[PDB]
Amino acid sequence: ATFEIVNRCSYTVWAAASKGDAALDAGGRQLNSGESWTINVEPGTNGGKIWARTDCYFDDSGSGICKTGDCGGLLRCKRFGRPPTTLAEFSLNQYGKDYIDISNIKGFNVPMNFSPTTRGCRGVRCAADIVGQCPAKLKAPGGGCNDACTVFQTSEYCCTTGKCGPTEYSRFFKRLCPDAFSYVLDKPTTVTCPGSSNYRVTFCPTA
Ligand SMILES: O=C1O[C@H]([C@@H](O)CO)C(O)=C1O
Ligand SMILES: O=C1O[C@H]([C@@H](O)CO)C(O)=C1O
Ligand SMILES: O=C1O[C@H]([C@@H](O)CO)C(O)=C1O
Ligand SMILES: O=C1O[C@H]([C@@H](O)CO)C(O)=C1O
Ligand SMILES: O=C1O[C@H]([C@@H](O)CO)C(O)=C1O
Ligand code: NA
Ligand code: NA
Ligand code: NA
Ligand code: NA
Ligand code: NA
Ligand code: NA
Ligand code: NA
Ligand code: NA
Repeated sequence: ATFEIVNRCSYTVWAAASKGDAALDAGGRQLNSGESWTINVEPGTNGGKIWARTDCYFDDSGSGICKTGDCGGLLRCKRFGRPPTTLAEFSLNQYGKDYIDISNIKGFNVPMNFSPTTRGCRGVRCAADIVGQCPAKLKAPGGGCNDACTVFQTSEYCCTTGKCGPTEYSRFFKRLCPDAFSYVLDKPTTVTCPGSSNYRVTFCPTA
């Protein structure tokens, strides 16, 4: 599957793509404002994520740090990124269908649109100004708006028992972005697409 990753932000981002225990395609790349990076994701990839990272520094070996979404210090990510991260999530070729969503379960750093470029389903979007509106106790100094699980590490926020409800904090993310997961047991906002669809992830879509 083809994913075109487009940075419409005014600022540089470092895109990342992983399934948790491996890179997808090269795993990461710099995108200056306006740049597009096209990757290939293997069919059948389960549990893939794409995200942006902000305020990164890398040396010539591709090691360094980002203020949001750092993945073990690597330019090419192999693992998931440090919150806060707005997440484009996908599982491809699962019994004939693809499943896409946007999540704020790991917080929010950059606004996002995640849409198919082929026919048969609709896209999803979280483009509200979550960072500017973020509750004081969730604000990350690095940039971004942390989820409550990251901040407080409770069973209720992290839904560790598989028993949890919405919270004051999850409802904030839900109010600003109804079409994204706000907590682990949120009513799903997953979209079912035809198997082997292709996609575009746009950072800062309203920019
Ligand atoms: O880091 C980058 O890589 C590409 C190009 O320079 C070679 O792939 C690009 O446009 C970036 O900002
Ligand atoms: O116009 C500009 O381009 C770069 C950056 O935004 C590219 O992403 C920068 O720092 C500017 O002031
Ligand atoms: O893969 C996972 O992603 C979400 C969350 O961590 C980010 O949305 C979750 O609950 C998983 O088990
Ligand atoms: O495995 C996942 O779990 C959550 C959600 O679907 C249920 O918590 C999510 O965002 C994932 O990628
Ligand atoms: O039937 C198919 O659709 C996709 C692609 O063509 C996008 O539509 C693909 O890889 C197929 O085999
Ligand atoms: Na891949
Ligand atoms: Na295939
Ligand atoms: Na992101
Ligand atoms: Na990183
Ligand atoms: Na507030
Ligand atoms: Na199909
Ligand atoms: Na298909
Ligand atoms: Na936007």
